[PDB]
Amino acid sequence: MASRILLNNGAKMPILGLGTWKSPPGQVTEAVKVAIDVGYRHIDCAHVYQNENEVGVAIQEKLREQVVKREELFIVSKLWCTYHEKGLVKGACQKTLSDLKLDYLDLYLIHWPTGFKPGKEFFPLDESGNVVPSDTNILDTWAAMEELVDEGLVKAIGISNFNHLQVEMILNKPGLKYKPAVNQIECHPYLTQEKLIQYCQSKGIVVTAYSPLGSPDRPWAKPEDPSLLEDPRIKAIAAKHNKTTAQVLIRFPMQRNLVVIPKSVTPERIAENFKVFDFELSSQDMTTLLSYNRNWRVCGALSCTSHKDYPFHEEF
Ligand SMILES: NC(=O)c1ccc[n+]([C@@H]2O[C@H](COP(=O)([O-])OP(=O)(O)OC[C@H]3O[C@@H](n4cnc5c(N)ncnc54)[C@H](OP(=O)(O)O)[C@@H]3O)[C@@H](O)[C@H]2O)c1
Ligand SMILES: O=C(O)COc1cc(F)ccc1C(=O)NCc1cccc([N+](=O)[O-])c1
Repeated sequence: MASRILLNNGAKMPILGLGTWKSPPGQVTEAVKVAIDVGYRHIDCAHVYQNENEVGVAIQEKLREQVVKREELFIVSKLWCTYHEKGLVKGACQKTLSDLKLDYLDLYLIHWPTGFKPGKEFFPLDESGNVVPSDTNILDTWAAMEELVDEGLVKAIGISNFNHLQVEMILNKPGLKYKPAVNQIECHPYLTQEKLIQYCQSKGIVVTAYSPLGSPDRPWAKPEDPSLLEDPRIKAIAAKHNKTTAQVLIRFPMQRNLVVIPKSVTPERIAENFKVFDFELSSQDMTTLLSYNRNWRVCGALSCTSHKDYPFHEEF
């Protein structure tokens, strides 16, 4: 299968990237170095993950070693919720660029549609635990993102965790200058996202699937929770193909024309997870995996469920 997908900005994006949320700062430099050594050319980052400096050490070392040229890498980061303000977006992007050791990002995403009060705290709370919103709307934040393209800081801009009405708001923005290139959303066999994926793809927006293994290391996991990697039905499909369960879970979104960003800090798994370009799931396999949908969403925040732009009240 082709390794890159053409974006609506004219650039090509590798369909497999390395995730970095929860990758400890003392392990992520080696993880990214290993990833680049074994073929990864796309790294998914974010300021809120608090490890961009260490990711950047790895990127810079592989560039210095001439393992890879900058033009061959596709580095993604995301604008955190406390920076949705016109006057804060550029500095937030610049801090990410500084930490990553880069002079541009290939893609910069609005991390969540919800803006929060600026300040040191990533989740500013009122005394009852509700997040404190910003009044800056998604359209003004989008205009600020467009300026980053025009200033050369980023090659492409996009969105993440936007529901279809929020995507539509951007697409209908008066004076829209650059369409979102990507919507990065949670997607795996227990949350298959058909409706939102078809909407985005019909608009030429590429979808990136996050938490493709179900984020079993998410901090709020419970022992009784569903487990994709341990689902016997998925293990059976993997065994039939002589592949691991993780490899099936990564190949699945690829065959839906999605980009996918599995996270690992384990060198053997980083290498294994990349070995997904030499087998094909049948259309029966694909439809069978889709059938496991249970609308089981692992990534959200209770503190945000009354924010006016909370994305998950809408069906999709
Ligand atoms: N835009 C957003 O709002 C958003 C939200 C969530 C995630 N994301 C992005 O998407 C990335 C991936 O999602 P995620 O981190 O939530 O979870 P994930 O990639 O679904 O799962 C990561 C977990 O799977 C384990 N794992 C990886 N490969 C494995 C294999 N071959 N066999 C067994 N276990 C394996 C990892 O263990 P080890 O690391 O210990 O090997 C880790 O515990 C994130 O890191 C982040 O970059 C974005
Ligand atoms: O947001 C991600 O990429 C993954 O999850 C997190 C990563 C972090 F480093 C810190 C926090 C989260 C997290 O709680 N993310 C969830 C989240 C964030 C913002 C808004 C909402 N919302 O429902 O509107 C949900």
